[PDB]
Amino acid sequence: IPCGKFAMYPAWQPDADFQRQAALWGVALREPVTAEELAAFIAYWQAEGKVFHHIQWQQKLARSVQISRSSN
Amino acid sequence: IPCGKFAMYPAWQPDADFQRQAALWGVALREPVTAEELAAFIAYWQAEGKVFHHIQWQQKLARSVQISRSSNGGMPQRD
Repeated sequence: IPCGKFAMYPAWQPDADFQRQAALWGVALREPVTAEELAAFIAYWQAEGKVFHHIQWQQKLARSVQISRSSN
Repeated sequence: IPCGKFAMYPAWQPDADFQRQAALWGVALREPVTAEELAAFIAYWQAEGKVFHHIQWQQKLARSVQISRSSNGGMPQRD
């Protein structure tokens, strides 16, 4: 895991226990995040150019996948 | 905003009167689209690659947000 704040990068990965951490932030991911879902998140946030800590990135991913799965 | 059909891109935004337009497409929205909701939509469709006119992107955003909020009394989840 990287320390400090960083911008999004193509090889970024959430933690191996992301689903457990997602539930901690109130997000129930009954099936794991797919490569397609993670790659979409990464490509978008690379464009945004914002920097966060790894934990804040994982929270945004959780909420993003929660919204995208609850739609359509 | 590009002319014709275009692929979703990170800087895209619906129109300033989106909530009105959405209602006239039959989609009530109790609150404006949030920044989290817009970013999830754009990220998803920027990766899907399909192209639509701006009006169709807006119609898709409207119904996507209505469906997503429907389990929460029609309210967005707070950040």
